[PDB]
Amino acid sequence: MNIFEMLRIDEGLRLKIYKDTEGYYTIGIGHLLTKSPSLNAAKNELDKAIGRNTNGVITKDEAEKLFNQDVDAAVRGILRNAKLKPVYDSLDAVRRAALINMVFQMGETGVAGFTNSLRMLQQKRWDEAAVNLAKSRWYNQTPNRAKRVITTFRTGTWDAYK
Ligand SMILES: [Cl-]
Ligand SMILES: [Cl-]
Repeated sequence: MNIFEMLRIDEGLRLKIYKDTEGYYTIGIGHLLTKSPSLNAAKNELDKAIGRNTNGVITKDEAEKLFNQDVDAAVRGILRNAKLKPVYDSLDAVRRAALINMVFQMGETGVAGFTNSLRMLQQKRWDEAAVNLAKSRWYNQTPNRAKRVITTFRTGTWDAYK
């Protein structure tokens, strides 16, 4: 198991514009297109991202390319963030994957808002961190996914994905 297989399980794959759990236009493997309500604004963002007139449909290769870019960007975002970097540096490999998953889903800013949890992770207080992470809109809105990630931070294993 690795970050790519883990995100692939959590995000699925869709080759046609779809709405995400928050109602926003997305495509591929969790690639957010826009927060705007406009499907036109989304097809415009899609063509811009792929570099062709897509008509709201992409191939598997294109989906995977957006995916590779998005993971790389998430990792680079963590490394450049003063709040996130030290947490990431402190973690083992499995748990680093869980932080990446969170950043991919909610963005750098979103995660950076889990101040108290981040402190507990840094301190390696796993059970406590798991409890605190659950007191969040994130957990209430996407409970199954959040439990998998939380279990990952709790145990330092891939059991939730097995
Ligand atoms: Cl892009
Ligand atoms: Cl869920």
